[PDB]
Amino acid sequence: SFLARQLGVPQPETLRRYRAGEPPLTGSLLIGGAGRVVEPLRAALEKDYDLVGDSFGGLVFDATGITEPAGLKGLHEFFTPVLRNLGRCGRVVVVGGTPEAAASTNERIAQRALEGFTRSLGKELRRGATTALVYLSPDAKPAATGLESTMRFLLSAKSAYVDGQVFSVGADDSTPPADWEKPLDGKVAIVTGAARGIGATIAEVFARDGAHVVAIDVESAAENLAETASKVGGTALWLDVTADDAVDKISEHLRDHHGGKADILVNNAGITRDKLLANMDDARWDAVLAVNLLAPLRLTEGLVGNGSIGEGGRVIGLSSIAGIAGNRGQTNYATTKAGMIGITQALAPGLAAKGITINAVAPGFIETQMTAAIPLATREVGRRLNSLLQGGQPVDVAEAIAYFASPASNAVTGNVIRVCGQAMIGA
Amino acid sequence: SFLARQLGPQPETLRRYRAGEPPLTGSLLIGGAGRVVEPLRAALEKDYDLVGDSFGGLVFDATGITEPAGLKGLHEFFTPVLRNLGRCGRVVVVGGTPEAAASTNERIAQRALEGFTRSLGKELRRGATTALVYLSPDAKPAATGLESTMRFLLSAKSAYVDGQVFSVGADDSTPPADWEKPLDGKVAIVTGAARGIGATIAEVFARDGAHVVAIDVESAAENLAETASKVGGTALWLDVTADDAVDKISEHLRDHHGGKADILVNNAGITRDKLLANMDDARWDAVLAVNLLAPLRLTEGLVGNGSIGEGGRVIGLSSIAGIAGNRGQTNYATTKAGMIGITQALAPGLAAKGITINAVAPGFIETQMTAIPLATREVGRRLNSLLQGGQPVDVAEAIAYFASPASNAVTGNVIRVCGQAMIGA
Ligand SMILES: NC(=O)c1ccc[n+]([C@@H]2O[C@H](COP(=O)([O-])OP(=O)(O)OC[C@H]3O[C@@H](n4cnc5c(N)ncnc54)[C@H](O)[C@@H]3O)[C@@H](O)[C@H]2O)c1
Ligand SMILES: NC(=O)c1ccc[n+]([C@@H]2O[C@H](COP(=O)([O-])OP(=O)(O)OC[C@H]3O[C@@H](n4cnc5c(N)ncnc54)[C@H](O)[C@@H]3O)[C@@H](O)[C@H]2O)c1
Repeated sequence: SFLARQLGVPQPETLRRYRAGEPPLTGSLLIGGAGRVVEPLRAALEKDYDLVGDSFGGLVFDATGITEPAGLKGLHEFFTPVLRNLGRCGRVVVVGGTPEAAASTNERIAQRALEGFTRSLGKELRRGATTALVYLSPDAKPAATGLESTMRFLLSAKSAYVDGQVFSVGADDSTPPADWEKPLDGKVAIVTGAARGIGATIAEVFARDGAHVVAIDVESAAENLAETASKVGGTALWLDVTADDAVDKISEHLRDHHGGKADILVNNAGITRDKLLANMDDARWDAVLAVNLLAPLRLTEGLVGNGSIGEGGRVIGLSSIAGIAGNRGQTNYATTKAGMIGITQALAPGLAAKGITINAVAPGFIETQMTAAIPLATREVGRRLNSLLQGGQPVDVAEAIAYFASPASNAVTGNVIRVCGQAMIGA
Repeated sequence: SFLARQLGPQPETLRRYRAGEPPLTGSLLIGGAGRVVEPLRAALEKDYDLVGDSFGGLVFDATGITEPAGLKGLHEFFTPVLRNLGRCGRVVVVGGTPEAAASTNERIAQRALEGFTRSLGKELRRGATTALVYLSPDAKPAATGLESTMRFLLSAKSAYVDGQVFSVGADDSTPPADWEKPLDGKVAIVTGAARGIGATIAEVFARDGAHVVAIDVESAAENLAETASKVGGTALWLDVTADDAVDKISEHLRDHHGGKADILVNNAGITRDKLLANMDDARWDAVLAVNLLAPLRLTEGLVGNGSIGEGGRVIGLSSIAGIAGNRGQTNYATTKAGMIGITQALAPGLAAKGITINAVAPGFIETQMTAIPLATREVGRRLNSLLQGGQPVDVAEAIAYFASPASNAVTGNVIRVCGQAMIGA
């Protein structure tokens, strides 16, 4: 952090990321509040976590009990005497009931208001700690199995760069994977743009979690793609995702390798022909659309509609912060990455009725060749302009994607999660 | 200072409203394809120079784009003409409500537009601004309910609203007698109006025809009197958090305005910043009570006893902090997300009743609160596309737009007045 003097900014925390064998949080877990979540959750986490009843690993507050704005006082009552004790890379999650679904307008106002609390708290925490808000459907049964994959993602090292975000967990029940630490056991994952970078690390994490990976890139990058296939022990596929025949060239690979079925599609491939719109030609427009928006919609509609992905399937699309907040010289790119959010939102109901979920991850600043291609000052500021005072890592994005891919994450669809470390920029 | 230099800023002096001056710096060019271009050309022919010099405004009808391949339309219209956009020009893309699209393709493409407008917002020079307006595909072809939004955007009134998303329903609209005296004959209750923003909300309302009930607390007596005097309104002392609050306002409306008021403004707000780990009951409770409990109490109360009925308008004051959070403001932002909460929650019910409810989230606004040290003041001032802080008028204008009798199809809305501040969710 070489400009910490210039921008009056703290040294960053070394963010704790996932290691097999290590406990999920580094302290004890406090589950307070009142409502229909405190007891179930206390119950679901007894064994894997360290429930009070030193230093707090986690702080979960149950806001579902708060049915009017006057109840909000509780956030205060619970949080104030404990923040003093939140350990390194601690985890604070408020859980509320879906505001549009609330039993009163009064209730709805209190639950909506929660975001202001969580995102503000995100900005006060220290030494690597992060906040999250999670809404749960009031039609969720009292055990709330559908909430588990989400709580377990946040209440761990994996959500290391997920900060100040809002998760929406629907009403369906869920079944734990056989092994929370091998959640994608015997799953078939297609990962486009897997030669290098984020796509590659998706593959790695997927494979670490138990999945068989189909690593797609173009022939130009086969070598790095061979290197990825090897390392996850998956299979390569040389393919332009924009080609008429692409959907067919994937189903056939599935037919020769995987009984013709897949469980997970990750639309990760992308390109960035940047330029100001005043100076934008047709070719720099079209390419970006083709790769970035036209293809993922087609691979999604294609593979589902040809039966390659069916019940229990998962589709995670790679959005971007530019897609939400906009970015100078990226009217093409930000249109595609906004469209990506379109696909997630537009397709979710139809796919829901097919037992398929779809979500998007919007990465923030991530160390990659591409951030490495930005002028160093502009680059360094960018790297530092977030609650967590540093740039993300490709693992941090893959994690978010692997939380979505989870078989227990079935109650979570239509979600867009930023992996930005609570970057200051946004809509 | 080095980083200043290294990074590359030339703030345009922003053009604001002035009785008499054209609403644009040049001709309006309305293009694209779909259900909005023809009606808009006809609605706007009188007061605007349509392109049958340089571009005062550009409006692109995107409602005709039904698939992502069609997005390229945006590029074919804007690329060629952008170079000719003037000082404080306006760019507006009109689309169909994505959730209400006739296909998922359409939904994708239409949702995608915000990427475009927010980004373009960030490219425009000379203090020009971009906006996205979504129109219910259920609006009649006439598109009467859109006009008030098009006039507010396509004017200097909207000088500090940039990069925003406006969402317009299906309902038909009647235009005011006089677009320049929009609130003529209206009675507005503006709370927190002794100083700054509220005080300015009272002026703008006067300028537009309203009889203003300027409200404040006892301590503020002196500055209230000045407001009420300046705007030809009448003054009311009360603390909005009093149990008799609704009753006292109601007593006033009988004595002075036939029991009726048309618009309620929950402007009254206060801070009390403290890190949450040093937050006490008083600092929590005071803010909650003034900023969230009160505004609701007033609205529900004032609709519920009939003081504000059919044609009514409640505009509430959010804040970017309630959108993006902010250090030392768990209490404050809880309440201003609360305000959005009030807005989104009371909207269906208030619609069924003939009342629209909307919110405004100011950015950084030159005011007496903003007593913030130079270090911080300087960067919040400059961290938006317009490269400067905003004036109270810029906010009150936005509020006046909502408040128009012609803004009936506009409800549910939260609009930031931030000159597209970088900070958000
Ligand atoms: N900071 C970041 O690097 C960052 C931040 C936000 C979002 N993203 C997004 O995340 C995704 C991965 O990030 P990245 O920077 O590694 O992207 P990238 O530009 O490096 O592209 C990823 C891979 O996809 C491949 N690809 C391009 N066109 C293809 C096509 N026609 N068919 C098959 N493969 C194709 C490329 O060869 C490349 O190896 C991208 O969609 C990007 O837009 C990245
Ligand atoms: N000033 C900004 O840059 C900005 C930014 C974000 C949000 N806002 C919001 O806009 C509003 C206006 O604030 P401002 O910046 O002009 O500062 P301000 O405090 O001067 O204006 C608030 C007014 O409300 C009055 N007030 C306070 N409590 C009251 C009560 N109990 N009953 C009646 N009146 C009461 C005060 O007397 C004052 O006149 C606030 O709600 C604020 O949260 C302003």
